[PDB]
Amino acid sequence: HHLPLFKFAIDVQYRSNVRDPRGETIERVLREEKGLPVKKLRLGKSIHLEVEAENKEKAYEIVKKACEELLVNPVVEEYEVREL
Amino acid sequence: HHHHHLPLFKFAIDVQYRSNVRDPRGETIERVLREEKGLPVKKLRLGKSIHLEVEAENKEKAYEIVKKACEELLVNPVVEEYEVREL
Amino acid sequence: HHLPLFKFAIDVQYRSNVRDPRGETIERVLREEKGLPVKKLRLGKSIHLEVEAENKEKAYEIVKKACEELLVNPVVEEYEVREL
Amino acid sequence: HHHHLPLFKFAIDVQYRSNVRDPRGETIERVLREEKGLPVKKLRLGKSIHLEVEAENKEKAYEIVKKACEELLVNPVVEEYEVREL
Repeated sequence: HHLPLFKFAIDVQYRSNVRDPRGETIERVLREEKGLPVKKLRLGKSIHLEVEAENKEKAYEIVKKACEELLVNPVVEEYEVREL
Repeated sequence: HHHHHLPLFKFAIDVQYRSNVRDPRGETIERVLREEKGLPVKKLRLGKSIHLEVEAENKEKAYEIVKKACEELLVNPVVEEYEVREL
Repeated sequence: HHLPLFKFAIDVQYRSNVRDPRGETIERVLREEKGLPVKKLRLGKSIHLEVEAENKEKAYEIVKKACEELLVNPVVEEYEVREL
Repeated sequence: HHHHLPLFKFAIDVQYRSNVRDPRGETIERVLREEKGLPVKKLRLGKSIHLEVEAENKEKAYEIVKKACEELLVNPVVEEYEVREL
C-alpha cells in the first residue's frame, strides 16, 4: 500500500516554571549588546519530520507517540505541532 | 513616555540547518524512533525554536526587530535558514 | 541581510470553463476500469517553492510574479496558494 | 432508493520523491532565478489532481482517493502524495 504523506514541525519548549538560563544569556546579549527591545526569550527545539500513514489522525498519533516516547520530557517540556 | 501604552508582540523563530548541512543528531533521533520505537517517521531534522517578545509601536516594527535579532545573533547565515511566525 | 524564508505550494488549474480532456480520460479509467466513484477530475500543476523576502507581503508578491511571469497562463489557468 | 450520496472534494498533490531528479523543476527554478530575477529556491513541480468522490461519508471517500492514487494517480516507485479536502 502507498500511503499519503503528512509533514510536521514540533515546537518543544521548557514549561513556564522552568527557567532557561541559556535563553536569558542570549536575551542579555540582544538587549545590552545589540540594543534590541526583546523579552522572554526562550530557546527550545524544532523537530521537522514526516510520516506516511493511513489518515491524518493516525499521522498525529505517530507524532504524539514520538513525543511521549522520546522527544518531549513531560515534566519540564511542553510541545505544539504544526502542519507543513 | 507620558504613560503611553507600548504593545508587546510574540514570535516564534524556526532555525534549521540548510539542506546541504549534515544533521547527525537528527539522524540518531530518527533511527531511535524507527528502529527502537517502531515509528515510521522520516526526514527528521533537528533545529531550534526560539520564542521571544518584542516591545514596539506596531507589529511591523516588531518584525523588523526580530529579523535584526536573527541577523545579529540568533541565526548563522552560512549554515542556517529561518522562519518567523507570530505567536 | 539574511532574510526569512517563506514556503509555498501553488495549485494551478484550468479555469472551470476550459475543458480538461486529460482529466476526463483519467476519470474514465478510474470509473470504468477501476470501479471508483470519482467525478469532476481535473489535472493541474503543483509547484512547491521557497522564497527569501523581507516580510510576508513581499513574499506573496514574489509568488504572484512567478505565476504571472511563468507558471500560470492567465488565459486558461487560475491558481491558489497555500503556505507550507 | 433515491438515497442521497454526498460528494466530497479533494486535492491530491503529487511530487517526485527527494531522491528523484526533476529536470523540469530544475529548469523552471533556473528560469525564475536567472531569467526573472526572483529569489526562489527548492522548486518542485508535480501534479495537482482535483476530484470529487461520491460516498456515504468522508472517511469512505478518503479511502477511495487513496485507492485512486494506488491504482493509477501516483507512481509508487518515484512519487509521493498528500491529500487535502477542498
